[PDB]
Amino acid sequence: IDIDAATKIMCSNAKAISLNEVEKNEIISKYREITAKKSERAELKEVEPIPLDWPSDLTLPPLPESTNDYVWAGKRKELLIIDGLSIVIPTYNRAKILAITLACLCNQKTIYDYEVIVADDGSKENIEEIVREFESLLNIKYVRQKDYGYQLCAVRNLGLRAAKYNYVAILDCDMAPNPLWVQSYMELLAVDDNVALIGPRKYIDTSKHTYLDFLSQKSLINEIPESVDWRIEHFKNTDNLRLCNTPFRFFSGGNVAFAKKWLFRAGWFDEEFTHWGGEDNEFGYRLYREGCYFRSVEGAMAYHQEPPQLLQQKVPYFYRKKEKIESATLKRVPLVSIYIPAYNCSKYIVRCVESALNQTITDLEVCICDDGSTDDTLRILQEHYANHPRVRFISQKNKGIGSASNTAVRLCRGFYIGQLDSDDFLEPDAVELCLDEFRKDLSLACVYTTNRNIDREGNLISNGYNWPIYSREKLTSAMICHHFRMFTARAWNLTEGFNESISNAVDYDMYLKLSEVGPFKHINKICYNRVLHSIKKLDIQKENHFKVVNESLSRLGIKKYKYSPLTNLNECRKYTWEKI
Amino acid sequence: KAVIDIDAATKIMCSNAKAISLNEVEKNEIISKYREITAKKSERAELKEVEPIPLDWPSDLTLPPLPESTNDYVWAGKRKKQLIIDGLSIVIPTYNRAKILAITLACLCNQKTIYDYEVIVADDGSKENIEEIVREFESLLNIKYVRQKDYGYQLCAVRNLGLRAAKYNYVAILDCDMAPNPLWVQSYMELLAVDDNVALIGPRKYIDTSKHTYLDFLSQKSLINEIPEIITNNKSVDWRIEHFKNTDNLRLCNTPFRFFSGGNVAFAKKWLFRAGWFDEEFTHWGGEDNEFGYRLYREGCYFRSVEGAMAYHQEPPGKENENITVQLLQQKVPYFYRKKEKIESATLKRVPLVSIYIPAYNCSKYIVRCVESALNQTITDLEVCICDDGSTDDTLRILQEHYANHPRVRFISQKNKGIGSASNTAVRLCRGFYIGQLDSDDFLEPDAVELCLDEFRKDLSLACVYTTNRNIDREGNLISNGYNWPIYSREKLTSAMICHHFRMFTARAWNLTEGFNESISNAVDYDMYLKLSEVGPFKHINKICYNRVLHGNTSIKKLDIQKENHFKVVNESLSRLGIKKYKYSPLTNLNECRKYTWEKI
Ligand SMILES: O=C(O)[C@H]1O[C@H](OP(=O)(O)OP(=O)(O)OC[C@H]2O[C@@H](n3ccc(=O)[nH]c3=O)[C@H](O)[C@@H]2O)[C@H](O)[C@@H](O)[C@@H]1O
Ligand SMILES: O=C(O)[C@H]1O[C@H](OP(=O)(O)OP(=O)(O)OC[C@H]2O[C@@H](n3ccc(=O)[nH]c3=O)[C@H](O)[C@@H]2O)[C@H](O)[C@@H](O)[C@@H]1O
Ligand SMILES: O=C(O)[C@H]1O[C@H](OP(=O)(O)OP(=O)(O)OC[C@H]2O[C@@H](n3ccc(=O)[nH]c3=O)[C@H](O)[C@@H]2O)[C@H](O)[C@@H](O)[C@@H]1O
Ligand SMILES: O=c1ccn([C@@H]2O[C@H](COP(=O)(O)OP(=O)(O)O)[C@@H](O)[C@H]2O)c(=O)[nH]1
Ligand SMILES: [Mn+2]
Ligand SMILES: [Mn+2]
Ligand SMILES: [Mn+2]
Ligand SMILES: [Mn+2]
Repeated sequence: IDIDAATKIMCSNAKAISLNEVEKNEIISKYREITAKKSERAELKEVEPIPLDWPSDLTLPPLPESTNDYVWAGKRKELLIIDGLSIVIPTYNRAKILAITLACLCNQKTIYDYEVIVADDGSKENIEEIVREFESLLNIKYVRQKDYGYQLCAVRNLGLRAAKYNYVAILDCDMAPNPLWVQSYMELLAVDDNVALIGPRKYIDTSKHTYLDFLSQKSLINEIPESVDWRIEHFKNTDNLRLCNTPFRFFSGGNVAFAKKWLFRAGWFDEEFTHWGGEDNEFGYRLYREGCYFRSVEGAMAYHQEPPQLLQQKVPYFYRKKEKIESATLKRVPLVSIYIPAYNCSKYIVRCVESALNQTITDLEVCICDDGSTDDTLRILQEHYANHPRVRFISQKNKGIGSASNTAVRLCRGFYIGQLDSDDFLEPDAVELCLDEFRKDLSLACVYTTNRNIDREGNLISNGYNWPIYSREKLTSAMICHHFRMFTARAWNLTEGFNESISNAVDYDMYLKLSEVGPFKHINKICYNRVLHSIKKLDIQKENHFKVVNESLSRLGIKKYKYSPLTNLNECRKYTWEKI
Repeated sequence: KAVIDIDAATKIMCSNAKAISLNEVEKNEIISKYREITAKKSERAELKEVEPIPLDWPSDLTLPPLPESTNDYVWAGKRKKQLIIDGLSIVIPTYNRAKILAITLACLCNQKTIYDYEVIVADDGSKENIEEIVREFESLLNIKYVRQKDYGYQLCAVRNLGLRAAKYNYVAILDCDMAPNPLWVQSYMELLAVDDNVALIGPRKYIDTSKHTYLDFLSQKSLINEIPEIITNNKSVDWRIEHFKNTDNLRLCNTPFRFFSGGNVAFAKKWLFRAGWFDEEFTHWGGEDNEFGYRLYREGCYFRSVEGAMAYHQEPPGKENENITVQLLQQKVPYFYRKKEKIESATLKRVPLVSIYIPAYNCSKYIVRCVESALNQTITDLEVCICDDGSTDDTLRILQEHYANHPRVRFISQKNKGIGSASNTAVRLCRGFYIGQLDSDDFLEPDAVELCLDEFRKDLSLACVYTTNRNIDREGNLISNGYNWPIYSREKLTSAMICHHFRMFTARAWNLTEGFNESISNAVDYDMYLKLSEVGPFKHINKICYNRVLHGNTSIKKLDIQKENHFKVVNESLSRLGIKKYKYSPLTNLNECRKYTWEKI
């Protein structure tokens, strides 16, 4: 009835359960032996990357240049009103300076409408006063909340709630915008509301200028001298973030614009960031994982007028550095999330879930979906993991494997997701191995190992099928994405999730949808154990789905070819490309 | 030398509107045309053995009772998902009443409730220093201040502003002169926590706080319930209170939005996404209240007056400046206020009274006839919304060459997704209240709509009215007088598809249902009307007002199997009514057979 060694240690470290130095390390010792076995390497062979009979004129649409290739995103297609831009200006009483920015906003040269919401975070100076001073020159609104500390996040969310248009832009009160600021944003958002926009900043002393100066001389901003925005170099070197895999690191909250639909898809600014900051990188980290893009805007230049690291807990993707077990403590947002789709898995679920909790990597969680199990899977799940801090389940009506998967994956909170079916089990270092490949090529959408075939009793049946080198062309020919697969949250959110209509091939289908968004990496080691177990019509629909899935992949705009069967023999998966 | 026209009625309304001009000759031509084109009358079918309820109908079987009203929030409550009761965002529209606003805020300081609430003061460009008031209360209330420039009477705009800024899932609206009693917040949230599909209306009292200040109120939080009532512009009273008790707090009221006073209400914020926001077109004349309430109504929301959410209307400054609502709502609230008019006077309305929906798929040679039959109705206050299920023929082009600019016809084309899908899409397109069905290959009689309408008026509780029809060849050839079941009964319908064409229903009743079934290749109509039969009372009209075209001769065996399948399914699905002690099975398993038998479980 006990819980895994790791989770127990982590709780103790965080001092939430008492454990004397003798038990603490008797449990640590136990955790070490249980995760000591390493993975056995599978066997390789002289394989050729691209299949031999791969159509000589057929060309798979190129992948993106990086996880953040908005250009690549642009040329992607399939299957809408630009009313204006809502400009939220978080302000903590820097009156005269605010007026200056406001002034610079009156001189905007754009074709789009734009309102201005001054977000006063309980200023002591009378800010309302200077806003009225502009009521005629601007479609300006005024918003204020009481003073209860450094509530930068709270105010940004108030102003954002107040915003009336489908597009918003955040701009600190000290950030004077150039004359083509508004225009440079709307110009881009209009083309793709799927990419967040970042504006560079410069530095200037506005001390020798009142707001009156900027109003009559609508260009004085592009003149005053000046310290360089550390990001600017990083910008041109990565073709305006187009080649960045960590774009949220450059998402400064003083000047950015994006489609308001992202607030609801990814959430708002974390109001917990009171004594910290990095809420930008955290907010943008969430946009990132939810499929949002980032592009740095040249014309979005603004001037920062001079004034008169627990991301560790919320951003696993790039910041969080691995910690030792004796130091390890649970994280608010875990790094790894193993999703499990369970149905009638009474006798195997525990071994399954435990094989996951007992991993080299303890910074993870397990999310399960009870797909209307008929046996007492749910009861086992309840008396074993109900009050467990690293395991979460949710029940529903049996809607099939695809549906169970989606529910399973939307439940995940981590960045790296792993698939573990309720009847199979992992090796104590599978997550770690895949993690290593991910940390090595931050462009990767998926990394998969191989496996071995197991008996429903445990007995060894045989080593699993193993195709040594991955290639998009080999996957589009045969399911070579052996199990255990571990795919990035972001990549998944760039696809249509799992197919809830097919009765099988649900996996071949997913990794097919994922093989379009990014580069996969294969590891030739056995880190998974898959169990194997009276129809001839059910096998009919089985070879149907295998084929259906491969051509649904046509969602790559390919019509000149059809991945057709070489025979109508159930068990056979031989193919042939027929022209049209 | 040929040409193409647009129906007479529509040509005539645009003329009577001075939006278009016709010479007397041409106009008289079109009027008399309309006069004859709509002179016919539906022929009444003949009744048969009046057998109310099926004898084979179980003796231990009772269907859950229908609501005692379109607004029976009690009936709504009992029915077959946890929400997050976070807080209550009170939006207070304000304009130059600093001292009066102060008292309001003070009373909001005296709230005895177990729920978290925020106060958003929405200032409609007041000159008085409203901000100073807010700041003077930040250490007592979780208050926010939202302000917009002065550009005339912008009540609706300032309400919306505050609402967009509201952080909770629940919102309230209290005019700055409405000093709430101490139980105000609690009396609302208590109810909102139980059912968020019902808006709440609070009563008001008239008193003068003239010789008082906000501190007098923070000092003794009962003073508000002690200030004597006064006579406003024996004292004045909320004209709605004798109505709240006469209809079990609106529970028995059929036109509940008439009491939705924007000065003291509360409701889930989700409704703003469903019914919309406050129409910023309204003026200092008023009306926005009811019209918003009216939309809330057509989308499914229920109304309930709350005795515990009473507020006190503080007499205005005094330095302050010193009839019929039908006129104001007329154009935008068709439901109750709208009344018919004759052709030579009739004019187009902002929100049509009737919306005829059409699910069209490869109906190239019938579509125009179809649409024109709806446009040539005795009832001219009507519109047609068509959804083309991505047809293969030239349907879309016809729609375009014929109605792309029609003021009373609207359409949208998607990719084929079945009849069920197109029905939803077409209904979602409708903007009227009373909506009728018209399949693209059929067509109506010139008095169909009206007849149905006359029944709706007579009984505002009805969810649907339907007539009987006749069968047509693929060219207008009379085949036979379609099936007709004399009297309606929920029991009979659950036993047999007795809801024949033409069917009309309330946009609301439809919104109280779950829409059309998009996973069944057929039996869609049975399903839908079955979904409505559980929501309200039907009324059958024994007259042939619809012409049904029989084309299926081509019925590829298996397709006839599923058509049998789904038929059973629909009735089964009607299980969502709680009924578990029974089943509705196919007596014989002969394809075209429809006989049944109830089996126990
Ligand atoms: O380069 C960065 O990493 C940071 O630059 C800016 O911030 P910064 O110029 O460093 O700080 P301030 O200008 O002093 O404050 C930022 C904003 O917080 C607001 N603020 C400050 C204090 C307060 O109590 N409430 C409040 O809303 C100010 O109005 C201002 O708009 C951005 O606001 C940060 O989000 C960003 O992370
Ligand atoms: O073609 C597919 O969809 C599947 O092919 C193989 O899976 P396989 O072992 O053949 O099939 P199962 O083990 O029965 O199904 C995979 C998972 O779905 C769950 N499942 C299955 C059936 C069901 O109705 N509901 C449900 O949740 C199972 O418990 C299991 O965890 C792959 O290993 C799966 O990951 C992939 O989803
Ligand atoms: O069981 C049903 O759901 C239908 O049965 C009969 O309809 P029927 O004449 O048999 O079928 P159709 O005439 O082929 O289709 C009904 C309407 O849906 C449209 N439709 C049909 C097929 C489709 O894929 N999409 C689509 O929009 C058609 O144009 C037509 O107006 C009834 O007369 C219909 O009122 C009812 O909707
Ligand atoms: O230009 C205006 C005038 C009034 N109001 C608000 O509209 C509501 C109704 O005003 P009033 O009390 O005069 O309405 P009555 O009591 O006459 O119905 C109050 O919340 C006012 O603060 C407003 O927002 N803008
Ligand atoms: Mn700054
Ligand atoms: Mn399995
Ligand atoms: Mn008033
Ligand atoms: Mn038909």
